[PDB]
Amino acid sequence: ASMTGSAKLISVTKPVVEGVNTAEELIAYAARVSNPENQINNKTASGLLKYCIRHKHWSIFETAFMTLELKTSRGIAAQVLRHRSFHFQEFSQRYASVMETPPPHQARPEDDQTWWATEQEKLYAQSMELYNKALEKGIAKECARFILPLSTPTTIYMSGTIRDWIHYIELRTSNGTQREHIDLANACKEIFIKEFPSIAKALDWVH
Amino acid sequence: TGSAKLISVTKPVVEGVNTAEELIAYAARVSNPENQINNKTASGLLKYCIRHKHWSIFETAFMTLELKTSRGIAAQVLRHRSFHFQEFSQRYASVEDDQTWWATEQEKLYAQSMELYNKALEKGIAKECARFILPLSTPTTIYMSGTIRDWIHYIELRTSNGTQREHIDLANACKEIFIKEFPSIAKALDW
Amino acid sequence: TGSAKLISVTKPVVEGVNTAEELIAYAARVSNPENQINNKTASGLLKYCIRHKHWSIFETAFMTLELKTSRGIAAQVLRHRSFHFQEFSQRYASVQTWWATEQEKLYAQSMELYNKALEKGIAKECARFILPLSTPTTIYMSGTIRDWIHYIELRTSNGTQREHIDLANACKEIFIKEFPSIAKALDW
Amino acid sequence: TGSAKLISVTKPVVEGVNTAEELIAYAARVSNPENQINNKTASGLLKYCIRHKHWSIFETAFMTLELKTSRGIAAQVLRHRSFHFQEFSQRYASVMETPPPHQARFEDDQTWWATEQEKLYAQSMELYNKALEKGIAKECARFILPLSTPTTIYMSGTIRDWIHYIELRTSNGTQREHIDLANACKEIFIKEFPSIAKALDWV
Ligand SMILES: Cc1cc2nc3c(=O)[nH]c(=O)nc-3n(C[C@H](O)[C@H](O)[C@H](O)COP(=O)(O)OP(=O)(O)OC[C@H]3O[C@@H](n4cnc5c(N)ncnc54)[C@H](O)[C@@H]3O)c2cc1C
Ligand SMILES: Cc1cc2nc3c(=O)[nH]c(=O)nc-3n(C[C@H](O)[C@H](O)[C@H](O)COP(=O)(O)OP(=O)(O)OC[C@H]3O[C@@H](n4cnc5c(N)ncnc54)[C@H](O)[C@@H]3O)c2cc1C
Ligand SMILES: Cc1cc2nc3c(=O)[nH]c(=O)nc-3n(C[C@H](O)[C@H](O)[C@H](O)COP(=O)(O)OP(=O)(O)OC[C@H]3O[C@@H](n4cnc5c(N)ncnc54)[C@H](O)[C@@H]3O)c2cc1C
Ligand SMILES: Cc1cc2nc3c(=O)[nH]c(=O)nc-3n(C[C@H](O)[C@H](O)[C@H](O)COP(=O)(O)OP(=O)(O)OC[C@H]3O[C@@H](n4cnc5c(N)ncnc54)[C@H](O)[C@@H]3O)c2cc1C
Ligand SMILES: COc1ccc(CC2=C(O)C(=O)c3ccccc3C2=O)cc1
Ligand SMILES: COc1ccc(CC2=C(O)C(=O)c3ccccc3C2=O)cc1
Ligand SMILES: COc1ccc(CC2=C(O)C(=O)c3ccccc3C2=O)cc1
Ligand SMILES: COc1ccc(CC2=C(O)C(=O)c3ccccc3C2=O)cc1
Repeated sequence: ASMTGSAKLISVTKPVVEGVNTAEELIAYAARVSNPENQINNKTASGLLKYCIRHKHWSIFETAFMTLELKTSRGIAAQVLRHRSFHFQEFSQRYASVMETPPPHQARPEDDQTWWATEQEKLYAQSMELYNKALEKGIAKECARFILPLSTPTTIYMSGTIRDWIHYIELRTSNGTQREHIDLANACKEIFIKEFPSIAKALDWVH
Repeated sequence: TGSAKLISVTKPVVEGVNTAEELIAYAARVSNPENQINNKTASGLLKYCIRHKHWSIFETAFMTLELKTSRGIAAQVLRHRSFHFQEFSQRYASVEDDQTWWATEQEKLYAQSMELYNKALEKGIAKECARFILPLSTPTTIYMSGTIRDWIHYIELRTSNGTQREHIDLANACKEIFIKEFPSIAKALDW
Repeated sequence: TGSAKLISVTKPVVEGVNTAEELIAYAARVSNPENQINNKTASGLLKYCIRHKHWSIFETAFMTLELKTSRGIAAQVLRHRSFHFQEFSQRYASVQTWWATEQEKLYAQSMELYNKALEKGIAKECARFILPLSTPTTIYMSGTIRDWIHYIELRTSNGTQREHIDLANACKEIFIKEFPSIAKALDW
Repeated sequence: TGSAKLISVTKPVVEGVNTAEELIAYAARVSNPENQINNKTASGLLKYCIRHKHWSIFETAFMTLELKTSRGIAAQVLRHRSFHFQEFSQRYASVMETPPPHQARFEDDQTWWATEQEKLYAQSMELYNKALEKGIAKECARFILPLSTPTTIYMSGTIRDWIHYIELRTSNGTQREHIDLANACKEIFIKEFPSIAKALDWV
């Protein structure tokens, strides 16, 4: 299997409160402090948080925030951007040029797929050739980028609260979503499981 | 060239108040009845509410505009996270002398990708997979939906100097619609 | 008892599209031309879009409602941050049997002190500080149809405070009148 | 009349990047590698980005603050819709702290107001306490509680959002108890973000 989606942790929330060391301990803390005269406080870390998700007490999961660096394609980025709750950071359209050569994209026919690879590579090299030819002649990076295909490799910072991350990963890992995006979301999920064990457990998410 | 068409706007049902703008003025008056600012003109009130950052009255009205642009300018557009967008389905929908050189070489490249794009479709390749070869300049049409507060700030940002020319043109075509539906706010902002 | 009144809704300007629900239905069909699901009822198509989390169509429409509630219920209401709200200026605008009895006795005394403070020329923003959570409040609640679906679904479900249930139910009725096909796709 | 206390702030993992502010300055530099502006100080780069509306690098950092205020002010604060909030349960929490008297604006008239506030406030407390004793639900018992009732809230938001909240709420005209609260936030903000404070001229 091809890996057409990568993610890396950039930052995550860190509590300054005594005894509470991680963002997930803060989500746990937020829940028990706000609702002290509740029997549900006595439950396990995962169990408490599961109850909150089940009951829609979302705000505790918004006391935490995580930035992940995503490596994907412009055509996929197009979908990612539509997740309005998140905040993003991308390369300057004027002070940054495309380094990586666009890779061939798989289709949804053994000699039909091979053709699609060869033909893409052909067109990509042609766009890349003309991209640098335009740069050499003085054309601004913002004008030159218009010839770059949708397969253009891209790195973006995707920043959002934990609640938002829960729903983005739930959606983008569900049956039917584009593969170059399920790869991305699963790459995100791996980082999430790590940082949030008790949430991963309450949502039933395995490595 | 980049263009915009009005698709929908807020229309109040409170008797006497007909347009979305009238409602914004109404909302600023009814919430502040003992305020001397209610005496002034429609534009006077709103210019005042804008200066003092009373944004909520501008949040009682919403507007959808259809933008005809390119994927590269839309790369910017989609970044104004306060707006709601509606684009076509990825799966169910199909598409001096150096300056002369840049155009000829663009058309040549663009004809090739479009050919291969069509070649891929006839072969049975899914549209979402076929899109991947299309340049950042593939023409796009999107619905941009947001509150009047949001539009004021998008237009103010995207029409300022430094903005990519092709986005300025888009923003200016949004400004013309905004000036038509909200003339008292255009007068208030000096547009 | 909490009530709601429709202030304003989205109205399309495009030919063949007259109501805000038609614009949603329009957007949901124009999205998928090659799609076969495009040949379902107005409500069937929308039921599919809700199911498949194709929310953006429900964000082409926007609605305002005037809520007649209390400050104690507004403390829940104001927490639905996807909504925009408009309230009377804090500066330029002025306001079982044992429980009901002792409550009136306190509330009436609260007004004597409130009215005296304004008679004395105290600023309204200051005179609000003596006011109880029970104090009535008329607010404007504006949000996209997506945000309205989720607020009503949450605030009508068992467990929420009755006073908030009444408020949300009063919002549900307006929604049902403006969006029958969405109300039907949601089984309301 | 209102205090703030830091609860949590974003913590980067990138090498050479140790703080939320350092990450903001980093996000701006990695983003535009072929730009001269990057060779200014952390404060300079950030002043440039603020002035030119490059807001997204300010949306890579997040802060949570516990605010100690009145229900009357909380009501204003809750309107800052880009922020996320965490409050005590309306059901499983009880108001211990007796509401204090608020200062009126337009000594003997001021005294009248404080005395009358203390009277009405205590009266509401005894009735609150008795309704609880009499088995009335904590959510139904809070309706007799006044707008002066002390409240502790978690206010969580991106650094961009905090810049504008501090600026608006410390600006001329703002209600006094709100300025004080906005100032107690300004104090924490400056400590965590000195080069942003420097670019905005906050000290
Ligand atoms: C000169 C420039 C350089 C940029 N460089 C980069 C880059 O290198 N990399 C990158 O990834 N991105 C870059 N961006 C994009 C940028 O940081 C934003 O992400 C983009 O401009 C979207 O803005 P926004 O979040 O303000 O969205 P909007 O949706 O327009 O604003 C969000 C909210 O903020 C409010 N708001 C905005 N201004 C005001 C105001 N004055 N008063 C009150 N409310 C206001 C709006 O009304 C709205 O509710 C750049 C933008 C510009 C203009
Ligand atoms: C199958 C599918 C088909 C699509 N087809 C089209 C098309 O043809 N054209 C088009 O323009 N777009 C399409 N889209 C994009 C879609 O309309 C959304 O706009 C995009 O998915 C962003 O989702 P969102 O706005 O919920 O984003 P997010 O930012 O992920 O979510 C917004 C907010 O909602 C909250 N939230 C989301 N889900 C939940 C939940 N279950 N419970 C509690 N809170 C929640 C989040 O926490 C967040 O604050 C499609 C999407 C899907 C999944
Ligand atoms: C039982 C209960 C107990 C609570 N206890 C506390 C407490 O002790 N302390 C406290 O501070 N707060 C509490 N809250 C409040 C809660 O944490 C939220 O702050 C509040 O209800 C507002 O929710 P929201 O952010 O989902 O707002 P909204 O404005 O309704 O949501 C923001 C966005 O999420 C999207 N969304 C939501 N649900 C869905 C969905 N199902 N599918 C797709 N999109 C969706 C919306 O459409 C909207 O765009 C409680 C809430 C409940 C229901
Ligand atoms: C003088 C005054 C009078 C008011 N009167 C009333 C009244 O009579 N009735 C009533 O109901 N409400 C009133 N309000 C409240 C008001 O209209 C807003 O609802 C409240 O101030 C919250 O602001 P916000 O939506 O900007 O929220 P925020 O969460 O602070 O802002 C939302 C977004 O806008 C962005 N933003 C804001 N300013 C800028 C900027 N300069 N540049 C870039 N981004 C920016 C933020 O960064 C954030 O992402 C008043 C407020 C003031 C200050
Ligand atoms: C003169 O042409 C220009 C001028 C400035 C920019 C600045 C800029 C934006 O405004 C923007 O939204 C953006 C969105 C996503 C990545 C980068 C940028 C980005 O770098 C892009 C083209
Ligand atoms: C087979 O792979 C697929 C499957 C579903 C889709 C559906 C879809 C999304 O999910 C999406 O976010 C999106 C975002 C913006 C425009 C269109 C779409 C869009 O059409 C796209 C490719
Ligand atoms: C039985 O009536 C109830 C039922 C549930 C609640 C739960 C709850 C909300 O729903 C809510 O928005 C809220 C908003 C701000 C603080 C606390 C709460 C909060 O605690 C409060 C009273
Ligand atoms: C000096 O006292 C003041 C001065 C001005 C205001 C203005 C103001 C806000 O700023 C605010 O969020 C607000 C929220 C809800 C209703 C009214 C207001 C409102 O009127 C409030 C108190």
